[PDB]
Amino acid sequence: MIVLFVDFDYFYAQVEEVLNPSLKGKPVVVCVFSGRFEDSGAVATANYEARKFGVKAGIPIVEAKKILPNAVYLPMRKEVYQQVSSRIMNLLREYSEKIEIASIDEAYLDISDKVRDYREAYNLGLEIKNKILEKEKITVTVGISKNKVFAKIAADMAKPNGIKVIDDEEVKRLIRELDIADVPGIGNITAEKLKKLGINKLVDTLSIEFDKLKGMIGEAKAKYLISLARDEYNEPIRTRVRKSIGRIVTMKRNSRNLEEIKPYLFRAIEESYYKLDKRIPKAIHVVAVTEDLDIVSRGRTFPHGISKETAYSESVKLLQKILEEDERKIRRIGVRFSKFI
DNA sequence: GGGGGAAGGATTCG
DNA sequence: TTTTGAATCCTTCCCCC
Ligand SMILES: [Ca+2]
Ligand SMILES: [Mg+2]
Ligand SMILES: [Mg+2]
Ligand SMILES: [Mg+2]
Ligand SMILES: [Mg+2]
Repeated sequence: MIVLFVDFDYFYAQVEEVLNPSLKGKPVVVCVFSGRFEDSGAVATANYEARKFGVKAGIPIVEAKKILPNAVYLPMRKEVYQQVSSRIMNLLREYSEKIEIASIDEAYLDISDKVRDYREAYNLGLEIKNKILEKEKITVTVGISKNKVFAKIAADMAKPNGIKVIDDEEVKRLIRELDIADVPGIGNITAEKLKKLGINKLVDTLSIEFDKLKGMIGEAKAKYLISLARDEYNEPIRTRVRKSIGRIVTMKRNSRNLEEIKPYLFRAIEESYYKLDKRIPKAIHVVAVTEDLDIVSRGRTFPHGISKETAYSESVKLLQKILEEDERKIRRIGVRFSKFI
């Protein structure tokens, strides 16, 4: 199996440079203004110029500005990015029927029927980079290898505007030298729990008792790692189907007065139904984020698809259930639909 | 014992 | 003034064979 991976570079920012070239070279930060107060909200992503000086995904727009008072600040235009993306993705489908769109900016291509070796792949990666650079003027990073994981790993080692290949040999190496927290799907909480066991590389998972690992990071993640450690990882590139759609919004002011929260819940639903677009959900969850930033949600499954009228009524019940079962005030309120027919 | 599914906190990645 | 927001992942609880 041969996997070619495409990761668009600093995507939201880049699309913004493409829409306004007079931005190339300058620091650009794509934000998500929450609305509570002047510049309240986080940073979605910034081009590399802005990353150098410490501005990056996650930090507050408030901090961001103290550091780069002149960097160009722009509101996240998700819609636009999503359309530009789809176009890019299509260009990809012209290189393999087996395509796994993973995110608005990542895609996996099983090209084990279009090349015979990594060289022929490399040349394909180059072809793909340039074809995307012409058509959409967007630079990307390619990662090629034996399975979706390492190909991604490859691409991280190269971005931006790069292209790398990890041969079955470098895999044996990485399995031995690569920091485990750098392995896809392994976040901070699991990275930590792994260092707390002395496990720092993929290999290390092989020298530990299984029921021990499983008890610390769960059965699924336990198996997932062991399988990589053994280079026994092969997972088909499959069409990924979104399994749930939702929306959650930050209220102007914390509260727990049912009638004050409703309007938001309802807008959250409307925006969610628009997004559902012909998909009929059989499950609804109302999600609340309390003042201390904790998350509390209550859902319910129906033996039939849910109409917008039903969502409205059921969501209020679930919201009440929340207020009853928790005393904290709500900061952000939202809804989530799933289990489509 | 375990199928199978419903719920809700947990974790990941932005 | 904090820390936006979207979606799956994991785990437990529960009914019934
Ligand atoms: Ca990217
Ligand atoms: Mg991404
Ligand atoms: Mg990590
Ligand atoms: Mg909690
Ligand atoms: Mg529970």
